[PDB]
Amino acid sequence: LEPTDQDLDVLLKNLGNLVTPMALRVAATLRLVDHLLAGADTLAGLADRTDTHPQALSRLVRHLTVVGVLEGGEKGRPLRPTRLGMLLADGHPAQQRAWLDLNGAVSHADLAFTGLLDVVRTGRPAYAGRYGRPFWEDLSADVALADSFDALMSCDEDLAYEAPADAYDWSAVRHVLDVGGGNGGMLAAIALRAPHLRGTLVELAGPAERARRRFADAGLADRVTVAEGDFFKPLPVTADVVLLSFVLLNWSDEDALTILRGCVRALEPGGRLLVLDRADRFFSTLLDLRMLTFMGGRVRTRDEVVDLAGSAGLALASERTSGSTTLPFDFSILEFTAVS
Ligand SMILES: Nc1ncnc2c1ncn2[C@@H]1O[C@H](CSCC[C@H](N)C(=O)O)[C@@H](O)[C@H]1O
Repeated sequence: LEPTDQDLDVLLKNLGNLVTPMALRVAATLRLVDHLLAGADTLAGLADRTDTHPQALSRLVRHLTVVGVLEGGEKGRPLRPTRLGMLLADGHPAQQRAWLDLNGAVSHADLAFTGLLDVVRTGRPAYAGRYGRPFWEDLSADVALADSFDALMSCDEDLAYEAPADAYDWSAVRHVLDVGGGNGGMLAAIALRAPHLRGTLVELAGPAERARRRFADAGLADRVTVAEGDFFKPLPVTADVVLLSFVLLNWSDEDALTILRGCVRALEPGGRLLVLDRADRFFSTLLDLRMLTFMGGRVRTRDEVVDLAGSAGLALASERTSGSTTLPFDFSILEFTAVS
């Protein structure tokens, strides 16, 4: 097979092109598109507004112009965003400015892709090697990263947990242990549907503080408590339901297995462990590699999660997938009992 001239062009400009995506990141971070729409239309205007090196900005703008993000500045026209480039305006619903924003979590973590060689060699995440602590520990301690990460997730939205909370009968459940519950979305939606239910959420310090507030706002502090803990350590209480809501997919087979054994150990006799989790080919492989490189996890099919659960000492007892309007993906509750 013989590479065409069009093949080499696509590899240089697109697939092998590391330079342009960093230019787009820098344009988002500097709010370049917003500053042009706000009246700026000369390189030195823009440089003035962004506290950047005029000459170096010119050179970044040159490149953004070639690649179709900006137009103008004919060297006499006014510098301006293209149709494409308006994706980096602040209010655009696709939020691409925030995705690419280097202050934000996703773009900041994307930089770790420079260590992808190591990630393919060892199967370990690159995030720590670049920033000094692993991804969730980093987010826990730095609120701007955690809130920028959350804002981009559809799970952050108001009614995001209503559907999964509706797909499961909570009426006889006494105590939910919500392992890695984040800011408490699922548990709050559970507690509201089941007034006698008690909850314990286990989190790092960052999300724990945000859950304390969600549970107070919701009139739930009396029966839903927040404990700072490490779900690699033994869990601080037992429960007739243990809940892992969008947690497993962040962890390697190895890690996800030590978490699950930790949950089984906390599971009261006869109790249930619930895992809530879950052109087109491109976006899943993109997410998959981010998941791998950011934190060492992966999107795991139903069967995979079931054998994984199997080696932690759990048998499947029911599955149930469904859609919501609000979630761009379908969700899925797997329900396990202890085999012993
Ligand atoms: N060692 C650890 N101990 C407790 N929580 C941890 C942890 N490592 C990561 N986490 C937490 O795991 C969560 C995963 S994402 C939030 C999941 C939440 N249950 C939801 O429904 O969306 C993060 O909030 C992160 O703080």
